[PDB]
Amino acid sequence: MTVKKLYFIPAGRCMLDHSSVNSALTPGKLLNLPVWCYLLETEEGPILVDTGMPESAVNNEGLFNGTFVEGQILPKMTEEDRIVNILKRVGYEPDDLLYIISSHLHFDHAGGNGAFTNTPIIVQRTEYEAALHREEYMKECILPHLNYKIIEGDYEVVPGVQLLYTPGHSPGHQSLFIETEQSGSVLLTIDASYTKENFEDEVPFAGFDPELALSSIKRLKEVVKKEKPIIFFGHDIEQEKSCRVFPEYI
Ligand SMILES: CCCCCCCCCC(=O)NCCCC(=O)O
Ligand SMILES: [Co+2]
Ligand SMILES: [Co+2]
Repeated sequence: MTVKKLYFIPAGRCMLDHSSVNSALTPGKLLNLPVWCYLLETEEGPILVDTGMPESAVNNEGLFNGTFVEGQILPKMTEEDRIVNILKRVGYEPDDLLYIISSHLHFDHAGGNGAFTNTPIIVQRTEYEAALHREEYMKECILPHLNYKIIEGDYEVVPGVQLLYTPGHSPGHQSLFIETEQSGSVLLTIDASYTKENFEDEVPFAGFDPELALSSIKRLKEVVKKEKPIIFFGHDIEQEKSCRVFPEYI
């Protein structure tokens, strides 16, 4: 069984210093990068991958002033980019969703999690546990009483939707391997590679544990050699130019 539709849904944007996409570069040039969520229409119901940025980021580029990352991360988010507004425009309310999948709990992926208080939120145990104490996590991304479905390692969500454990960028980061009716095998790296060159050329990028991130890339390359998927990266300005986005699907 395959997924019926895989939608790429723009969920606002974020400025990052360009040393975050290539650790070699000298800081000083910001890049206006895409923030994504993905909607999977399946036999069993709709599944949302990631939930955009938090409320506090709306009309607030200076959100991280006063923090260790001041000036080097600036969210670009309007009221329209709140995940409940995105969902409503597409045609859903939060309680319609079968599952939320959190690739990881960075603020541009889990900022909207609080809107889903009934839907199971599938997240790696190592990511959940890290978010409870590491300083790069926002309180909006680790709310205590949501319906977490904590998993450990690779996991089949529904037929055609596989989670691949890809730690390194964050301690419990996970990627998606999807089989769609229209396109066959699709690999969503999410932040296991911001860009094509992080993946193909193993250019280092921002992460918790870059050595681990490299071994997760190598693991994904083994999957790619076996399955030959089309591959989409997490924060790639170049690839964004040719991506099919909502209302188009793959
Ligand atoms: C509470 C103050 C710190 C919160 C932000 C720390 C950012 C590092 C981790 C992070 O959120 N990176 C986002 C860039 C794209 C991504 O990697 O998701
Ligand atoms: Co991230
Ligand atoms: Co990200």
